Amino acid sequence: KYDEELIKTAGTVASKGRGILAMDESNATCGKRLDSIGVENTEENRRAYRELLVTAPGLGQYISGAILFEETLYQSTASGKKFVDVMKEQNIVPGIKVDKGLVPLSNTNGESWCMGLDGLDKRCAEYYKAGARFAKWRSVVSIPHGPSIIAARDCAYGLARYAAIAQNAGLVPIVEPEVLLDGEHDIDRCLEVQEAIWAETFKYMADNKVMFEGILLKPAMVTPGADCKNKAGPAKVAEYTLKMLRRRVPPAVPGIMFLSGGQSELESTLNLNAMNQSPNPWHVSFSYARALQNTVLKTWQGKPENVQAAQAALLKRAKANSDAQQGKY
Amino acid sequence: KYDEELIKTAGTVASKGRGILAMDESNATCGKRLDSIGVENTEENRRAYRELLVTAPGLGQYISGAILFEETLYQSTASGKKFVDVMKEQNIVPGIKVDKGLVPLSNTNGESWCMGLDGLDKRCAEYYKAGARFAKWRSVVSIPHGPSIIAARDCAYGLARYAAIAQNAGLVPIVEPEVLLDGEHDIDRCLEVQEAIWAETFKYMADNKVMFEGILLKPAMVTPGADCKNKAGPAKVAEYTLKMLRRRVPPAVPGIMFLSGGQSELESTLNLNAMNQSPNPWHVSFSYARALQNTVLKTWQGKPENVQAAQAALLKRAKANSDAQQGKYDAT
Amino acid sequence: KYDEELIKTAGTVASKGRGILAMDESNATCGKRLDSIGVENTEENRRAYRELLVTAPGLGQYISGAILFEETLYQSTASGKKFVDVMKEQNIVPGIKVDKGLVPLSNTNGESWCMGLDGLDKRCAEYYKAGARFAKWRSVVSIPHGPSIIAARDCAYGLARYAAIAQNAGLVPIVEPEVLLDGEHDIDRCLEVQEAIWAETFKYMADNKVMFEGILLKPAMVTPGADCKNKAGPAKVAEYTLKMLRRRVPPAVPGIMFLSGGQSELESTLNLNAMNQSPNPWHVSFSYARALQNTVLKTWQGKPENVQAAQAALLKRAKANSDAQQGKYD
Amino acid sequence: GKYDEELIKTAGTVASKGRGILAMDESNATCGKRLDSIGVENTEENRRAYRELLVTAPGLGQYISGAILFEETLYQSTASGKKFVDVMKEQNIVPGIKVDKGLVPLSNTNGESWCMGLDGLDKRCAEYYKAGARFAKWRSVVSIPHGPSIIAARDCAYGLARYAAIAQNAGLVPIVEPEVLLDGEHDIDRCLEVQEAIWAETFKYMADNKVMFEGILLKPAMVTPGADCKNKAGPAKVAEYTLKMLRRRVPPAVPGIMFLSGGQSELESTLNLNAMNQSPNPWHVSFSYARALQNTVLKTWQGKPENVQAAQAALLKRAKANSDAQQGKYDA
Ligand SMILES: [Cl-]
Repeated sequence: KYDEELIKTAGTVASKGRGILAMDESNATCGKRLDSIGVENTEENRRAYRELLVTAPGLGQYISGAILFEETLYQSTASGKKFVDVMKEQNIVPGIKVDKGLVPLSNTNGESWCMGLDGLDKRCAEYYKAGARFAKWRSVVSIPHGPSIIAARDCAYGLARYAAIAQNAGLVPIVEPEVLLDGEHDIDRCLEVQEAIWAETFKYMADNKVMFEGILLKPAMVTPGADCKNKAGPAKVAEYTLKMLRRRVPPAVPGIMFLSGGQSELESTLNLNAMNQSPNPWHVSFSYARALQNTVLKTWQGKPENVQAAQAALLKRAKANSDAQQGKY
Repeated sequence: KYDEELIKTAGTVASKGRGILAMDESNATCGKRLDSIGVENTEENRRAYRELLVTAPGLGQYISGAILFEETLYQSTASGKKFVDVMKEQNIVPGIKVDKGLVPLSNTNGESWCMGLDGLDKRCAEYYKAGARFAKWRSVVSIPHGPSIIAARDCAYGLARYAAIAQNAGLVPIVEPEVLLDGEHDIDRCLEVQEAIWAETFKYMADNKVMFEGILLKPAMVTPGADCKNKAGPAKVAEYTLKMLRRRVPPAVPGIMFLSGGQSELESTLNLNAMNQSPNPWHVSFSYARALQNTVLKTWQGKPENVQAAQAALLKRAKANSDAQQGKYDAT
Repeated sequence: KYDEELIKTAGTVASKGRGILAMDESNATCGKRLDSIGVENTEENRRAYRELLVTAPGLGQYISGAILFEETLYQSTASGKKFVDVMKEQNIVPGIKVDKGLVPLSNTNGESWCMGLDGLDKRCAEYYKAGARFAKWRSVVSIPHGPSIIAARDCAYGLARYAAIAQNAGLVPIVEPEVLLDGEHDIDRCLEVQEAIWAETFKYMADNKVMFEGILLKPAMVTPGADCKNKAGPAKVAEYTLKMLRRRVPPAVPGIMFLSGGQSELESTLNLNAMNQSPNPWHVSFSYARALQNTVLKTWQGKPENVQAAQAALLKRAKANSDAQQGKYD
Repeated sequence: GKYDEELIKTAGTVASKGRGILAMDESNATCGKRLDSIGVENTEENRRAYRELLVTAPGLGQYISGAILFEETLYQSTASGKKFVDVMKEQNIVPGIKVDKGLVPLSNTNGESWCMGLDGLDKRCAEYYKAGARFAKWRSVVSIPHGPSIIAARDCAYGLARYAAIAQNAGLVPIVEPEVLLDGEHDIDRCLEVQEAIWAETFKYMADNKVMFEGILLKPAMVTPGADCKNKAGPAKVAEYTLKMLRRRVPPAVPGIMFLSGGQSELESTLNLNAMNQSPNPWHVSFSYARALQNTVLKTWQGKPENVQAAQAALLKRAKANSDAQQGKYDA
């Protein structure tokens, strides 16, 4: 039923030279991010900071969509313009986070699972009425923990169950099984684990009859572990990540937007840039949170007189990644 | 952390000549029961009924556990002593339904899945503090619908997830993948579907490292469909059901407490009785709702003068199924 | 060790404007072919007929590989030089059928499974010594039987086992889970069963660490059932087939060479040509047996005087399908 | 024609109280090594004479219910001319046959094996049935030092379950042997975990394949520490761990469980089995030994015809000891 709509949303978000701005922090997380610049965590300050982001001048050139938190999806500018309505003209599609976060998985050794399927069909339905057109759900696997068979299983199984519920409510599911950076593992181990979790996630989605034309992928890049002494330059990170994707994603999938996951901003930019010297079977873009935002918070410093310079910092980094999306950096 | 208590609780519930009184009706559903006897669905009427059940004078000889609704777990008698404190003085284990019900499963043709995992760890911890010691979670499969691959998968997967979450919270999980009566299927088709869903549920439970010595099962018996041509008496249903169990339940599982699911009060007792003519590798007993308490509602009729006769009817139907648990049922 | 050469071979076989000629008939099956044109099934008439195919003068222009039977891989021309050397001179890669055929699967109601894993590692190692560079293994699923869970499972499980064995022996595996035409099923049901069996096959192949850059696919096209009323033009088989391939095959797979399987010598060309109107993420071509061989059989009639006209009949229908690989066919 | 009733009868005959299986299915190469150990030439006649010695031991049938034969021995006769199958029929011993084709490196694993044999297995078992065989054997393995890997464990479970359905359809009761190897330093807990997983997997695939559990036999390794583990395990602990594993994974429909020795002394093999039979079990827990029954026979025979009766006495002494251990009455 939503088939035409889902394919349309996915194509808009998977546009050339455009990526996603992730802004779906919890009220508490946005609070910890606001006190880094000494700003009190009120609903007005969160609303003001979110308005600052969505009204940045030329965002729509480099940002095709924005992942909002539930509170922000209903908020408006001080002018009175609904936030989703401001995004619509910069041709930025409104998305929202729908998972309920990570919880200890029983009978593992410190591994996590992502909850949120209870009531998810109703919640996604209301988010669709409110203007949201794609969803986001993040689950993780830990190489230092294996991952175990059952932890990798629930990450992939939960995602495929979520992808079907999201599409049936009119929301393009973003499928994020994040292979975490934790550990000393080399790039070959992360390639192995990425190939396994994607093969497993895609198998369950096929089982659930998810329409691949109407989904987007948010993977981590194939990189060595955070504590691995053997590092990897942008050329290697590009070669290892592209072969992984070519081995696991069918061409029916329109877009693939990487997470930063603890890289630089420049590393996140060079690595993406090194992947777009050639054509790709799908749109290989970006979907960053801190990588696009940390420049803005410390430039803004809560002072309304620094708003324009902060919104300018947002565009400098959003354009730098759009330059990378086309290899023009 | 709770391993030995789970084993101790499972052995008290799956004890000789005892079974479970399923009392976990919704506020809405318990209202339907009360309307069937012309009693208005108020909180005091529901509380009065639940007090009538758990305060029946001799229930501890035949009932080993009672599945409570979340509201009932915290209620007390009119005299002011707690239900769970009533049950323990009769060596009845308080249990709690912890699932959040059935919901259409996306991209199937009318099939449902059972939700409730979100926050389940915290709810079971609170139910444990309140004195509950076992839990219940009901998922279903429909033979008219197949069931489909992904529907049976989620029935087994969700139950195995729930079983691990409950054991880590200290609640013995009752595992209920009910194969529904609906359809025209014969008893061979029901046995085939039962064997598949139990093989899938036990594989996932093994994967999740569930401790089989601390679980209880609540299957449907192996019967022909509700709308099936040929029918099966107590001896054939006992034969088909025991075959299913012998082929799929490992001996470490201490107890198997069946649901009635749409048979008469008498049929439920006779089927259970026919399964206990010879010893079994596990305790084969009952977990009955509409069977055990149907006669209590009609004897009560909401009238305080009928309280004692309604409790006597409960003990009589409880004593029948306890006799059936030992293959000693005398229907005279 | 064979990683680099497997990638080269898969690219050579997946060249553009080229497909594979399947000539892997058993001695008994090929004898059935010669009896239909009144020819006696001896080893020399089989060798003579296979020489007629391998020695067609232009062949190596529309044909990149040829699937051989185990006997033909070792026999030479009348001159005395090995058939495998003719193929290399024509830039055609020698292939080899490596399965041991279909057998009833236990506890199914009439479903089959494909034998061959026993000794396969040693069998492929010697075929590589004999100059073969790719392999073929055909398993089936039957919509009229479901297919059942365990029947589809073994089809995908065996193919993924074989693919890993063939690669470690140096042969590019051709992966052929054939969804049979049998039954009255429509195109949507064939679409559903095709998507399932390929999801299962690729999952197992991923578990087995099969290198997707060095494999080839031989699927059945997405069509209604042989006994189904609603037909399908080249336009809609093309869009049903390509959407299923795009929903299941990862871009790393170099080539997809289809089987004709009882369509028509005409229809096989129209369908393939319709799938090459636009660029594809992989080389979508043809792997045909009778659609290239049958008019060769009936023109040769076993008489040596018609060798030239029968070899010409081979090339004429080869180019018809090669032009279909380019979307440029009359 | 359907063998369901004969399969059940065979399985119950082979899994009979006080009896176990003599495994004597060594290949010509392997039995040659055995004959060399006592310094005897590996001729076809010496293999036939050693096999005659074992099968013809007087009264062996009181302790041995079945004998796994190699393909060659299944068709051989005594020197006087009586077929070995007829000797075993007079001895009340069921003939069985090894049907797998040995271990082979599994592709893309780091040094792991799989067991081949499915090709032609249906015809082979059909011919073995006509020759008198009534049960079959298939040995697959998993390495703990290698994990085992997911695909190595999968093929072991998957091939066994496929072989079990083929065998039953041909009239042979399948002995299901996924051996967890002794290799490594792993402790008994790691063995337990790997045993539990491979049996959960093997039983799932078999349930999928509609294998009839009433007509199969199991041949597991015991649950013991690895060969190089520094923490050991006496008979009581081996029994506790092994029976827990079986209770948690083997459905009661399975009639018999016949352990391999796989690297234990004769005495510890007997004491381990004896410790598992101090109380009743839901299935017959017995033995399926090769070297633990044969090594003293070869060492006593020495190839010399004058030592035949002393070698047969040696076989009977060991078979009786394990038959006693099966009843728990070895020490007493
Ligand atoms: Cl260890």
